[PDB]
Amino acid sequence: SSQIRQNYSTEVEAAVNRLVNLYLRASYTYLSLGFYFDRDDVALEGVCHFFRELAEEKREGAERLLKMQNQRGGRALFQDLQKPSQDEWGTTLDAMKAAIVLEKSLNQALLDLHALGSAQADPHLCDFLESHFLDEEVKLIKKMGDHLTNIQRLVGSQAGLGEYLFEHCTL
Amino acid sequence: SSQIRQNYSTEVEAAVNRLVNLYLRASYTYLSLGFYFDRDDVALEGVCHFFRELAEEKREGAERLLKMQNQRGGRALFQDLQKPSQDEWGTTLDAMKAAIVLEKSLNQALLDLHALGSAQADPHLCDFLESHFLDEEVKLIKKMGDHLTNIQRLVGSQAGLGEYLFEHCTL
Amino acid sequence: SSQIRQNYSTEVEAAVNRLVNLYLRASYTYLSLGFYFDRDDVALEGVCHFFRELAEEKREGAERLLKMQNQRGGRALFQDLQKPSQDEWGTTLDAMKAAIVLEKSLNQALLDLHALGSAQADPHLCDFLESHFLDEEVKLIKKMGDHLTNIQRLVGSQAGLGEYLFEHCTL
Amino acid sequence: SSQIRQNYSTEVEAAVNRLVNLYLRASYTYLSLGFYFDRDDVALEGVCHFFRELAEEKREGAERLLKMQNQRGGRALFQDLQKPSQDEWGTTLDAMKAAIVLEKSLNQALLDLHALGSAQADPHLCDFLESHFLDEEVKLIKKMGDHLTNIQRLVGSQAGLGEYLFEHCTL
Amino acid sequence: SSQIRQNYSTEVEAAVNRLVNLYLRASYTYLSLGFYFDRDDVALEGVCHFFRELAEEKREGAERLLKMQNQRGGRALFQDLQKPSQDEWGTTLDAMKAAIVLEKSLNQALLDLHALGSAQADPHLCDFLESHFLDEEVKLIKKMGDHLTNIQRLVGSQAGLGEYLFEHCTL
Ligand SMILES: [Au+]
Ligand SMILES: [Au+]
Ligand SMILES: [Au+]
Ligand SMILES: [Au+]
Ligand SMILES: [Au+]
Ligand SMILES: [Au+]
Ligand SMILES: [Au+]
Ligand SMILES: [Au+]
Ligand SMILES: [Au+]
Ligand SMILES: [Au+]
Ligand SMILES: [Au+]
Ligand SMILES: [Au+]
Ligand SMILES: [Au+]
Ligand SMILES: [Au+]
Ligand SMILES: [Au+]
Ligand SMILES: [Au+]
Ligand SMILES: [Au+]
Ligand SMILES: [Au+]
Ligand SMILES: [Au+]
Ligand SMILES: [Au+]
Ligand SMILES: [Au+]
Ligand SMILES: [Au+]
Ligand SMILES: [Au+]
Ligand SMILES: [Au+]
Ligand SMILES: [Au+]
Ligand SMILES: [Au+]
Ligand SMILES: [Au+]
Ligand SMILES: [Au+]
Ligand SMILES: [Au+]
Ligand SMILES: [Au+]
Ligand SMILES: [Au+]
Ligand SMILES: [Au+]
Ligand SMILES: [Au+]
Ligand SMILES: [Au+]
Ligand SMILES: [Au+]
Ligand SMILES: [Au+]
Ligand SMILES: [Au+]
Ligand SMILES: [Au+]
Ligand SMILES: [Au+]
Ligand SMILES: [Au+]
Repeated sequence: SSQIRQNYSTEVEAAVNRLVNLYLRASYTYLSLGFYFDRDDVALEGVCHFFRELAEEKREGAERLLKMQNQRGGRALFQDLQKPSQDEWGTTLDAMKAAIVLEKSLNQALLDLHALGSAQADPHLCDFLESHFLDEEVKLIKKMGDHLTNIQRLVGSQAGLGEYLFEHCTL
Repeated sequence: SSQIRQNYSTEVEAAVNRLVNLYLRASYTYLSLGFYFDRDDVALEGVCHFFRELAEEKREGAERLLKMQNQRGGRALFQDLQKPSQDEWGTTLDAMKAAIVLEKSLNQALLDLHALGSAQADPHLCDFLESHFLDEEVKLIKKMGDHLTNIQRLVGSQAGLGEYLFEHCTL
Repeated sequence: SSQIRQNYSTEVEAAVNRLVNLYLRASYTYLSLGFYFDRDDVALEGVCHFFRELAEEKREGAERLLKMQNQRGGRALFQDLQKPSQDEWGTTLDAMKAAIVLEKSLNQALLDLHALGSAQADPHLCDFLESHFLDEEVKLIKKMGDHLTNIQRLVGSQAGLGEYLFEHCTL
Repeated sequence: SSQIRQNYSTEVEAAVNRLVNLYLRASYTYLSLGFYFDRDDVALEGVCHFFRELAEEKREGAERLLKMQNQRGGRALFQDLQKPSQDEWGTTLDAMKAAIVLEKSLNQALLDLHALGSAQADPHLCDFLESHFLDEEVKLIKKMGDHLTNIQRLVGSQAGLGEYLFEHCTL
Repeated sequence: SSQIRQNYSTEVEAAVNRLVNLYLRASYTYLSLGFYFDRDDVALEGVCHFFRELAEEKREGAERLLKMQNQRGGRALFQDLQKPSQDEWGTTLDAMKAAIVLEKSLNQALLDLHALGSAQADPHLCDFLESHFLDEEVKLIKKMGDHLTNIQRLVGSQAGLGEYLFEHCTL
């Protein structure tokens, strides 16, 4: 509230609420991804667990943003959460590509908020994004790109399968 | 006997004896499955161990039913145990499909006994089935459906093999 | 009270209070049983302890019912507790037979409450009885029937005494 | 299969399958014995436990034979398992006599298989029976004969009961 | 020597020396197998280790026979050790087939010595072979037959590879 609020624009407050919505939508997407891979007719438990852990990470991201909104004296406002873009997610390849697209969209929202913070001369906001969000997204996206390459290699060819097994079983 | 027996119909007592027979038949089927996969010309030790553990689970199920029959004051009666439906069990795929068919048949007998208990207004019976049988069967059948999917994926294609290896070796 | 009460009929509330009365009456009966076997002219300390432990079990049963009555928003009402049916309890055989009759009467009250719960479509009540009462009564009644048989065998004959000693001292 | 099988006659393979059937039948007999002594109107828990442990021993015997059949390259074949000879087992005396008769029948089958092994010049078979079966049966039969004597002594007379108590309580 | 020697025929003494030669030849064969799989252009270290452990087992077998020859008062005589049948061993499949052929030849020599012992009425010899050789050979041959099946399955087809991976990676 107005008792503590200092150098915290209405533009940033609003964008923070919208980012919270995006992270919770992402978390819901990952919940859907996770339970799809849990289906008896899909049955890739490691993929289910990968996506379910991401759902938790995304929710934790929204919660840190909400805590920050209150620390700055803004008002947390919650919007409807849109259901995920698909009801069935295809193969592991299709799923990881959708995951990367999703993370890139969050990453772009983080950068757009960083840009707003910079235009509003709000260094606390930039510091907050730097310390808790930007590097984490870069690391996750790298890990997903890695996974995508390995899925493609494995599902593509027996040269691919061969190189994977040597790396994973011998090295 | 008649000293303790209360609210325990002759219909339920009989059906309990028949269920015991079905669980021991299932256990014998799994013993046969297990030793088939132990053959030098089949030699899938993990499959042998999976089926042998199920044989133990099924016997434990029959033993809990027998203990319950005595706790309610009914008379345990034993019938001939029919030998398993096959002498050789084919591939891992063929075996897991036969296992699922078998479990579904036990599950249906459990539900038919639950229905009888309900028509006989025997809440202790329902509670007993709920606490020790229905959820266990659902979980086992899910695990078998999972296994079936993974066997099908692995024996089907190099996309399938690829996705399996990524899940199992990378995630 | 009316702040929490949901799907909890007046019929069930009343029957719960009456069941509480029956369990406390049973507990009082067992207290009397216990101290009878403590008399210097009876002096069967193990029987005294068996009955005194049952008095505690029955009181604990009434207390769980009272806690449940409050959790559902009903009003615990207490009635006079009738004294036990006898002032002296005869032999161990006479006492264990009276105990079994007593437990069967509680068991029947539990089943009658289960029936009412079912007619009132109160699944929480059924679950509560299933999880804390029905199986416990069945197990206790079985144990009492066992004890009755062994008392009868021991007080009956030297074949009986003989078989008991072999079971208890050799096996 | 034929890849490993060496010096293992079809006569021995068949007799091994039949012995497996006999040990599983014995195990089923002991399961029936055990639950009979568990009845509320019989209620000799130590006898129930004695017979139930024997059911496990007999099943373990059949399992070792099945493992050996596969180690030698023979084919495990399973037959119907006949239900036990009685539905009710009488007294402890009647039960232990039936147990001894049963063990003697297994012992004779072991000796008949040893004889066949010897006529087929199969030293591995003889060694297997020597190391896992013959001595175990002799020890069990001795223990049962001991038990029979003590049951007879106890159920017979007060000289008998007296000598038992001195042995068991003083020595 | 003649100071201790009792019931130990010259026929058995000679055959024991010849069996020692066969076990040392087998050990030398396995040494060759092991170092072949160690070649940089073969490079299957687990196979190298399997065969090298068998070379040690075979040498230990010859050493137990030599110790027994002295315990019975016979004279250990050593003969030239023929080099292995091949200088290069082909694939893992070719190698395991040659290993099984080799073990079957030792097994047959053990049985032929057992037969001689029996014709010479030498029960100590039979006991020695029973306790240290016959069962060990049966177990090893079974394990090799198992390995052969799995190699064949793996090198044969992607159904085969698939079933192997499910067994080994999921179960
Ligand atoms: Au899952
Ligand atoms: Au998961
Ligand atoms: Au800034
Ligand atoms: Au920034
Ligand atoms: Au900055
Ligand atoms: Au590996
Ligand atoms: Au790997
Ligand atoms: Au691997
Ligand atoms: Au096995
Ligand atoms: Au196994
Ligand atoms: Au019911
Ligand atoms: Au039910
Ligand atoms: Au129910
Ligand atoms: Au792996
Ligand atoms: Au794996
Ligand atoms: Au792996
Ligand atoms: Au007392
Ligand atoms: Au007491
Ligand atoms: Au209900
Ligand atoms: Au109920
Ligand atoms: Au219910
Ligand atoms: Au004793
Ligand atoms: Au005793
Ligand atoms: Au005693
Ligand atoms: Au029992
Ligand atoms: Au028992
Ligand atoms: Au023999
Ligand atoms: Au023999
Ligand atoms: Au022998
Ligand atoms: Au004693
Ligand atoms: Au005693
Ligand atoms: Au005693
Ligand atoms: Au090496
Ligand atoms: Au090596
Ligand atoms: Au001999
Ligand atoms: Au021999
Ligand atoms: Au022998
Ligand atoms: Au694996
Ligand atoms: Au594996
Ligand atoms: Au693996």
